[PDB]
Amino acid sequence: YFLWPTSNLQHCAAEGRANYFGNLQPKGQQANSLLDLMTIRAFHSKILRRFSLGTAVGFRIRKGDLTDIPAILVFVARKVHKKWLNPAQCLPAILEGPGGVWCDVDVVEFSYQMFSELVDKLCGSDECIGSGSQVASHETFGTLGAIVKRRTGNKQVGFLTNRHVAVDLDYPNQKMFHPLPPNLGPGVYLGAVERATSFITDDVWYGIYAGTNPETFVRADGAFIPFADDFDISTVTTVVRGVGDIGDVKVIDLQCPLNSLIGRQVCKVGRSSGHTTGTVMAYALEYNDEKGICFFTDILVVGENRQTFDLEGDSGSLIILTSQDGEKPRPIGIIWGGTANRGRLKLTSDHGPENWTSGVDLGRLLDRLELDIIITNESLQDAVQQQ
Amino acid sequence: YFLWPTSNLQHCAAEGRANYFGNLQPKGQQANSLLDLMTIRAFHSKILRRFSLGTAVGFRIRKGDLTDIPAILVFVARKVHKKWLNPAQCLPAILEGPGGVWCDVDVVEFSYEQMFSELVDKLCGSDECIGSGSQVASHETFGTLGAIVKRRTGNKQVGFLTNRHVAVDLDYPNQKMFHPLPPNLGPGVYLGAVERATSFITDDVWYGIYAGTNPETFVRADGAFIPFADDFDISTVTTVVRGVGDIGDVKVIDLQCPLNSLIGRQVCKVGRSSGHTTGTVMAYALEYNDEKGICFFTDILVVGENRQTFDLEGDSGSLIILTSQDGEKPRPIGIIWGGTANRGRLKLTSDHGPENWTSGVDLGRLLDRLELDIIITNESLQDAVQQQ
Amino acid sequence: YFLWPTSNLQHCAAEGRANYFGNLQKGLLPRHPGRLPKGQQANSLLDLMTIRAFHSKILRRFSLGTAVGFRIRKGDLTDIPAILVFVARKVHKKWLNPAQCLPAILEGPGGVWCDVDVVEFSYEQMFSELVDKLCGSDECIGSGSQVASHETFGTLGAIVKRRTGNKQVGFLTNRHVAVDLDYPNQKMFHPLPPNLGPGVYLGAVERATSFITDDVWYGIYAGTNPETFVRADGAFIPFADDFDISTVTTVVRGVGDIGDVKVIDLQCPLNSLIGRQVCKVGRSSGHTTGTVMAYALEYNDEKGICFFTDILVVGENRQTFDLEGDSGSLIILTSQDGEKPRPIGIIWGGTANRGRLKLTSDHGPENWTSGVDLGRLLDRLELDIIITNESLQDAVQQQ
Amino acid sequence: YFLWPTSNLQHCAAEGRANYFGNLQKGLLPRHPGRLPKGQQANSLLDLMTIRAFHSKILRRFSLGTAVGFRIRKGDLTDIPAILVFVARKVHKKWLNPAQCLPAILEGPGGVWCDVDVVEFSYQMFSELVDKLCGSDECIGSGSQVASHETFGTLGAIVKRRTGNKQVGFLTNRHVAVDLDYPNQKMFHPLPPNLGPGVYLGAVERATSFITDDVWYGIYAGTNPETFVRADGAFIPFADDFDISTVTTVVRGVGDIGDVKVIDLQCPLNSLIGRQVCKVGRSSGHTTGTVMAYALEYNDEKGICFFTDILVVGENRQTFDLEGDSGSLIILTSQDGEKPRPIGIIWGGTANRGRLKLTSDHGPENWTSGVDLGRLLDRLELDIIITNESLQDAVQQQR
Ligand SMILES: Nc1ncnc2c1ncn2[C@@H]1O[C@H](COP(=O)(O)OP(=O)(O)OP(=O)(O)O)[C@@H](O)[C@H]1O
Ligand SMILES: Nc1ncnc2c1ncn2[C@@H]1O[C@H](COP(=O)(O)OP(=O)(O)OP(=O)(O)O)[C@@H](O)[C@H]1O
Ligand SMILES: Nc1ncnc2c1ncn2[C@@H]1O[C@H](COP(=O)(O)OP(=O)(O)OP(=O)(O)O)[C@@H](O)[C@H]1O
Ligand SMILES: Nc1ncnc2c1ncn2[C@@H]1O[C@H](COP(=O)(O)OP(=O)(O)OP(=O)(O)O)[C@@H](O)[C@H]1O
Ligand SMILES: [Mg+2]
Ligand SMILES: [Mg+2]
Ligand SMILES: [Mg+2]
Ligand SMILES: [Mg+2]
Repeated sequence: YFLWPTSNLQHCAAEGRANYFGNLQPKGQQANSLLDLMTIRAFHSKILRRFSLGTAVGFRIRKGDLTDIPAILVFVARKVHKKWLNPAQCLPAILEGPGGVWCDVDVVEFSYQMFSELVDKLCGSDECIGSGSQVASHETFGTLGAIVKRRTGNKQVGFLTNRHVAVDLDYPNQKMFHPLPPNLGPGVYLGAVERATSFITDDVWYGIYAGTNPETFVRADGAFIPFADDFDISTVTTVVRGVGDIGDVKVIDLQCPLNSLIGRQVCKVGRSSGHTTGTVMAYALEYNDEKGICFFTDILVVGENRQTFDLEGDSGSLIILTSQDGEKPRPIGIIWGGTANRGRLKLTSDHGPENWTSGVDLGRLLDRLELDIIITNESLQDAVQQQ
Repeated sequence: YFLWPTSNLQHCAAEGRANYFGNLQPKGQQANSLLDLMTIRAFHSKILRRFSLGTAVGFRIRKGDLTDIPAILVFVARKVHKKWLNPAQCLPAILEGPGGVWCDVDVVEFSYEQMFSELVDKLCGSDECIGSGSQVASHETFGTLGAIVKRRTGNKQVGFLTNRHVAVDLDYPNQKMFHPLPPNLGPGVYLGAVERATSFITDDVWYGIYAGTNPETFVRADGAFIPFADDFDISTVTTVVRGVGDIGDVKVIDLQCPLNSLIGRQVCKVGRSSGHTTGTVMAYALEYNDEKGICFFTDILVVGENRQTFDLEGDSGSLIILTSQDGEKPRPIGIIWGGTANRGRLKLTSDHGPENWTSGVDLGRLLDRLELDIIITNESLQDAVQQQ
Repeated sequence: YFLWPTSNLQHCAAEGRANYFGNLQKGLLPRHPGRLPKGQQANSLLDLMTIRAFHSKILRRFSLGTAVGFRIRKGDLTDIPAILVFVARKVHKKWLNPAQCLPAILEGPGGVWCDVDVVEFSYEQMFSELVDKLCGSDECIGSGSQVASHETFGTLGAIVKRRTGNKQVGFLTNRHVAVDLDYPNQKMFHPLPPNLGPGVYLGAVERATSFITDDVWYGIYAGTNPETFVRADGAFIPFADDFDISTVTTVVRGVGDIGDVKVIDLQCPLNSLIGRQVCKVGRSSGHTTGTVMAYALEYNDEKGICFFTDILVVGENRQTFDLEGDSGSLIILTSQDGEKPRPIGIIWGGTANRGRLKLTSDHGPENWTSGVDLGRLLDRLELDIIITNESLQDAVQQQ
Repeated sequence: YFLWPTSNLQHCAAEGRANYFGNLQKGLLPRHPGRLPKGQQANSLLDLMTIRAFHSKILRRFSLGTAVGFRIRKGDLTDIPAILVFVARKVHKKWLNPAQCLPAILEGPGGVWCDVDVVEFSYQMFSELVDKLCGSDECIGSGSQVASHETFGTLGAIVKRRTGNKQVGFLTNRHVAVDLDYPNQKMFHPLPPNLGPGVYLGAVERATSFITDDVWYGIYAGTNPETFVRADGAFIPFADDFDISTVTTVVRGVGDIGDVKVIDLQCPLNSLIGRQVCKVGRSSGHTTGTVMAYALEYNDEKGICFFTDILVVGENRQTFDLEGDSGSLIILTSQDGEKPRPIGIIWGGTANRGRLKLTSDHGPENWTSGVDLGRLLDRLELDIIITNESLQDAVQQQR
């Protein structure tokens, strides 16, 4: 018994969005934050969607390296010289949005098992369940992202993993086991999915009109599972194995400087690939997936030293910023997985394309789900008694 | 976001079910209604699912014909003579449930592309009006418009009712419906989007009783409601079920009313794929034998008459209608359930082969969990058109 | 622990065959004339085999196989002794180079002759009261009842009894129903094995035969190839010690009480087997009727081995005679003069089992069915067929 | 004519097997739950098998099979007698309900006890030697490729028959030298005539598929009344016209080998378990490995229980065999100063080649199954020939 919106997604906010764009229509103070870059792309969403496989915001990638030039990333199937494009297809080097603020436009060529002691510990060989532990429904396997606790209601303690790992269609309930479901091997029952989110409109997720398409949604796939009534929550640790103690979530501020997210180093620990490291390359990837529907996904990561950042089954690991000042590493997202048709991007000519990985903004996901992540075992036992 | 139960399905309502069976634990007062048959089957559900392909309630089937004997139907893969069964596998002819009430138990052999007529063409866009039986398509699947309904609570907008997995996908953030074809495949008018749908409902809120001892028991209630779009001409919507005529209001399936008013009755439906077909109710409350650790129920079981299959793929959403036996308006009692994959039959006589049976959803109960009231006349339609 | 022959299938007895044919055509010559007199005509199956065997090199030269019987002309079986030669696609004489066309007459050893005609040749369920009764809905087991191993379904041929040893009573079905290779035991159930449904345990396969050389089966050298075998697949299962034999009947439902086996004599006149009407009752297609069309069907494969099959049946009134799963049914001669119907074979099941052949041009291709000589199989397995319920209890006791 | 038992594998020896378990009541009064005398620790494979057999009821409880040998701890073989229990995925004790956790010690009848270990379990090469083994060499020996008209394999050893004519031949496992469509099984090196050049080696005179546990080991190795040993092996005598002078007994890449080392169930454990073995095969050349277990148990899909004798894993992370090595002679490395002796032949194939997890720093590793040569040579009545001179003696002693 679900409910979509009744008539408020057609000609009350469909022309209300066209009003924000219907109204507002050279050395000038170039864009400083993601908030500026997103608006520039949104205004030009017609000529940018005209020939592209998708767009994103970040820094311009020049001769294989990330620059310090704020730019809108435009993805194409095959990058060719300017000599093989009819004039309708070539893109300008610079765009101007509302209010004179500007940015660059560069082209990026784009397309849509490990064995270690740590991988075994995450797959049931350890004596504790935490971030990185394998979590499985009756069909698919995944990764437990983070220990969270509910804000309203019972204030029940549970964990957070992304959608399509913990939810299937034919089954009427979604039970989760570690490390295997009973129909496949041994495992302990963790609980069931109480509430999860699939799609959120851009204005409620980002706060702005990230596009002119009246049907624009955000791939915010994330699920919350409260620990079962008869489950021993004392076997849960908050130590991110292989990383250590982590801090609280740093929200992705659209107004802070660009290079505080773009280019920063991130790492994760996953069920399938252990501890891998990567670099954030873009933000707010736009659909260019023709159905008339516009989809967004927040984080885009690429692995370091040409090694892939994730594998199939890592869906649900915690995307964690590596410590730059000896502080506690703080998470900003959780790795999203799907659909498994995997996709590459081309950086250099002496090497082939490299696998990129998408993620969901943790700061925004924890808010629309009303959850607070637990960072130490002492603060955990507090929420255990609040139940 | 969604909202599933927090701790209310494990050892709060699991002991309320375990109590109903913990507490309870011939010669005249035989079962009279579906409620009696369901309780007897539920109490003996442990020793019944032990060797069976499924169970259902209804009348005993002897030599291919429905008798007047209330009985619990037990489905097997292949029926053999009593001489080849060890006594642990043979089933008793009579069961006695709680309170001395009893009933019979008989065995039924059981197992789990388009017609061409002027009526089928009218349903696929050749007519000048959209109604029950008209083809409704998303960008992926085809279906059948079941009935014109209107929402009771909230606003009062008029729309139509079709079953789920025609109107719902997982990837889309909205599900648009078109007649007779989606824009990406041919011509068509926009009908609207799916406002709400239900997939599974627990037995205790659906029937009102504990139909089984399995703590995880659900009802395959796949059905969706679509409000007509702002730019759609609601004047092209008719309430006449083509091939049947003007229909009455929903006949609710009362578990307490006498058996022979539903079991055995003659039924018909009009669908996108097979037009106007006739059939017979054979059982009720068919349970799962589907090995997911889950116990699934389906309310109506229909078999086509004169050896011809009752439905085909694409009929999903058709209105199951009781034929008029006294002269009143024919009344709907169910809507055809989807799936139609895995193609499963039942064997009635030995001189003829198996026949295809069709699943349905109880219309009277589904219209309440979706908060809808069916409209049967054009004047009653124009009322809801202005009541918006 | 299986056992093949010792060295006796290479040289010695192998050349023993070569000699029997090396004797002839060192010592056998027609005179001049090719207007051969009609007293030397082939009269029996044995005569036709000797002509075919001697001429096997030119017969398997361009052919899909050969067989002996009556000439088939314009869709009707005649009473003319002939060697049937099978081809892939039959064409007019004008499109054949002289090396491929076949002579109308062959002259075998001793002047004996016969005709040669050409036939173009190639290699889902019923619903009736009888088929259900045969598949476990009846209260008695007999001929035609469904018998199943853990993989495949079949048909019980006949109630038989062993000659030597304990003399235990059992039933007869063909090998490809009752034998698989992964399993170390062969359990048989009616109508279904426990891993598929309900059923009663009938017993296990005690003893079966797969291939027999032509000289041990027929008694003659039916071909010049030293590696020549007969597809004699048949298996014997004794009823279990704890089985209730009181539910076993010998009445072939739809046929009645049958007589004793009529052995196929290679020397008797042709028309006592060729052309005779036969019928069977099977698990998969019930009671169908057909007609014997040939005998000793020969087929050489791309490995150098020569295979034989005894009976060739085609269904009557263009209805197919059998379906897949009918493997093991009893081929019974219909009673012509009020006498007891007698069985002559059992339906064989395999890869070269259900091919098609074209008889008339106004009708499509028709399915032929293979069989094994019942009289000869009962000797290789040392079994005697039981025909009445009283004759059963007599044999039930002597274990 | 095929044969199987009549009433002796059904309640003759099924109560005889149930008897063994029932002169084993053990008192209905238990041991003391503290210490145990170390004179009762398992010393031989025979002791380990009986302990495993008695507890077979609780061992099938959430496990896919068992075997006997030494405990494998943190990736290394110890010398501690233990019963290996195979699981689908090994997990911590914290995720097991008490019905699934396994005891560290088991005590059998008569006080004998042992450890219980857990193992995670699941069910070509180009070199100068491999070319010589595949027809580029001028001599036939152990390791040379042997092929039927369908499949390729590896010649195990030059053997001679014990009874009868006493004919010289070679030994390979059954699924390499035996097919079921063919009525004969011809062997060629290196290719059959339908695929390439090759010389005719001979035909299969005898083969074995399954042997009951009581006749194979000498004891009742399990509680299941239907228990068999996968003893697939076939014997081919050299053809009548074949040149046996090109046959050598020198195992190329190993050297001259000694006589067969019989697997004594009563001798000390560590003389088989843990010993180093090597083989030369058609598909993977000369590889070396380590014996890891014995008497591998498996129940599938009916009441029927299958056993396999030898379990080997390759050394230094290299796989021990590949497909096509089926039939190679597995030889333990040199008896300390003497000549290496063979103990088995690689079975190879359908389900008998799976993986097992040893360390977390490495992925899974391929294990290879084998059958006891000492026991296989007895059911087939064959004697292994070890030198070229001893071969020429029996060649003319043939009858
Ligand atoms: N629609 C298009 N489809 C394909 N290729 C295009 C399209 N528009 C532009 N290009 C190509 O992309 C080039 C622009 O590359 P870009 O802006 O990324 O350069 P850069 O960042 O300075 O350096 P580099 O490409 O070495 O990283 C154009 O010169 C042209 O060849
Ligand atoms: N578990 C079972 N599996 C298969 N067949 C069974 C099983 N239990 C009983 N039977 C068969 O079902 C028969 C009884 O069938 P049933 O109860 O349907 O009889 P009925 O309704 O009086 O008549 P009819 O056969 O016409 O339906 C038994 O005689 C037995 O042969
Ligand atoms: N090698 C061959 N391949 C194909 N067709 C052949 C071959 N040899 C002969 N034929 C054809 O077969 C014909 C002989 O047919 P056959 O002996 O069956 O005649 P029939 O019995 O008198 O009549 P009918 O053709 O009506 O049965 C030849 O006329 C020729 O067309
Ligand atoms: N049924 C079972 N399925 C899966 N795992 C099991 C089962 N029973 C026990 N285990 C696991 O197997 C472990 C025993 O491991 P094992 O006997 O191999 O120990 P070890 O040899 O001392 O050390 P190591 O595990 O490093 O080889 C138990 O601690 C438990 O985690
Ligand atoms: Mg660039
Ligand atoms: Mg009945
Ligand atoms: Mg002819
Ligand atoms: Mg260990």
